[PDB]
Amino acid sequence: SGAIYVGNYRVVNRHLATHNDWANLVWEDSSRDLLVSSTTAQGCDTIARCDCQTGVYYCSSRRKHYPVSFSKPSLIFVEASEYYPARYQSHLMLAVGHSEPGDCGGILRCQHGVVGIVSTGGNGLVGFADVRDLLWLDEE
Ligand SMILES: Cc1ccc2c(cnn2C)c1Nc1ccn([C@H]2CCNC2=O)n1
Ligand SMILES: [Zn+2]
Repeated sequence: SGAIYVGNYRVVNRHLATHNDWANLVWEDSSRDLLVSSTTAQGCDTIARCDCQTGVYYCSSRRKHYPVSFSKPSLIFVEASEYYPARYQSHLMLAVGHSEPGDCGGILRCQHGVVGIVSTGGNGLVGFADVRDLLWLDEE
């Protein structure tokens, strides 16, 4: 679990969005595993606006943050697992690292701010849904 709180927006994995998120929806995209809902209180997170490929992510299944190198956002075939079927996911970045389903929502950050959230994994990889291209998160 986990979310990004930027301005009056809450960014979560689409497959973990609550009824309140869907009832206060701003934007959603099934191909990216992302959903953004509106919030009453303003949040403190800053979104990175950059092309970094190194950063740090939070892994809840280890209670640890790890430094990683990650690929630029791409359309990737995500393999099937014990818990979720195979599917194509766009705007996804991959790194070598540990992740389990409950790690979804952990933040990946670079020197410029939040880059994305954990969205895929297994087989020794962790995948993050990018948010750096959603420039509208910074306005209104
Ligand atoms: C982050 C990560 C890591 C390992 C992962 C997955 C999925 N199967 N494995 C081995 C994963 N992502 C997803 C995407 C959809 N989910 C469902 C599955 C049960 N709870 C969820 O949130 N998990
Ligand atoms: Zn950066």
